[PDB]
Amino acid sequence: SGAIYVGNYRVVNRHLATHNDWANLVWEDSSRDLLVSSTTAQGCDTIARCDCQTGVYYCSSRRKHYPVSFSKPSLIFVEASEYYPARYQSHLMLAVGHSEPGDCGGILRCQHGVVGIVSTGGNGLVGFADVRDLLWLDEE
Ligand SMILES: CCc1ccsc1CN1C[C@@H](C(N)=O)CCC1=O
Ligand SMILES: [Zn+2]
Repeated sequence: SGAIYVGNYRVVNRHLATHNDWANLVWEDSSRDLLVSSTTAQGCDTIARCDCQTGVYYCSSRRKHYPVSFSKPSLIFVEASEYYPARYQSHLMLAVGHSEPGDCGGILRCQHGVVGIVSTGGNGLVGFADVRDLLWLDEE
């Protein structure tokens, strides 16, 4: 589990969104595994606006923050899981690292701020849903 809190927005994995998130929906995309809902209180996170390919992510199944190199956001085939059939997921970045289903929501950060959240895993890889292209998260 995990979320990003920026301005009056909450960014979560679409597959982990709550009934309150869907009732207060701002934007969602199944192909990215992302959902953004509105909040009453202001958040403190800053979204990175950069093309960094190194950073640190939190892995809850190891209680550890790992430094990683990761690929640029791409369209990647993701095998079937409990939440989606086999499909291509867009805006996904991979790194060599550990990721189990309950690790989704763990933040990936660089020197500029939040880059994305854990979304995929298995086979010694970890996949992150990018949020750096969602510029509207910084305004109104
Ligand atoms: C062992 C596979 C694994 C490891 C970490 S997430 C995962 C499989 N997964 C894929 C997610 C997606 N974005 O399609 C949806 C939720 C989920 O359980
Ligand atoms: Zn950066």
